[PDB]
Amino acid sequence: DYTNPPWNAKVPVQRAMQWMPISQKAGAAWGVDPQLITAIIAIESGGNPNAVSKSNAIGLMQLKASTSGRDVYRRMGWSGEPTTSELKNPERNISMGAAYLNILETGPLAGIEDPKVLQYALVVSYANGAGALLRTFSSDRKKAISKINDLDADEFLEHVARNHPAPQAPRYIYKLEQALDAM
Repeated sequence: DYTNPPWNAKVPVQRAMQWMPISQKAGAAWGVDPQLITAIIAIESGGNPNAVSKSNAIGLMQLKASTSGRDVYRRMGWSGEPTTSELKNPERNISMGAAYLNILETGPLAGIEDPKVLQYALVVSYANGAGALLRTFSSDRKKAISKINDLDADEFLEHVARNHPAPQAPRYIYKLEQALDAM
C-alpha cells in the first residue's frame, strides 16, 4: 500500500509556496509548471532549503550532485558537478530542479502525449530515474513511450504501483495529488 501512511500536504505545501516567486521564474525559463516544482519542493524538503538526506540529496528539491546535478551541468555544457553549498542556494537549487524536469521532458520522456500521464511520468522519473521507469515497459525507448501512450493517468499509476521496482515510485504520485489539492 503506497498510500500508507497518509501524507498531510498542508504544512509542507504552504512552506513550499513561500518559494513560489523563484519557482515561477525558474518554471517560465525552462517551460516547467511551477505547481509541479512547488509539489516537488513540498515532497522532497518540506520547503527547507538546507535539507540534507542520508544519500546526500541537497536543498529545496533534493538534487544530488553526482546524479541529477551532473545531468543539469551537462545540459548547460559544463563539466563536473555542483557543490553542496551551491545546492543549498534556493535560486540555484530550484532553477536546477526546473532544468532537470525539462531534461526529463525533452529527452527520455519525449513523445508522451497526455499531459497528465506526463506529469506522473515526470515525478516517477524524478524520484528514481527515467531509465528505471521506461525499462518497466521496454528496453527500447520508443516502444516504451508508445506503451505509455496507450495508458491514461490512472492506468499509468496502476502500472507503476505493480511493476516499478521502487516503492517510492507510486507513492510519489499519491503525494503529488495530495500536494496539488493543497495549493
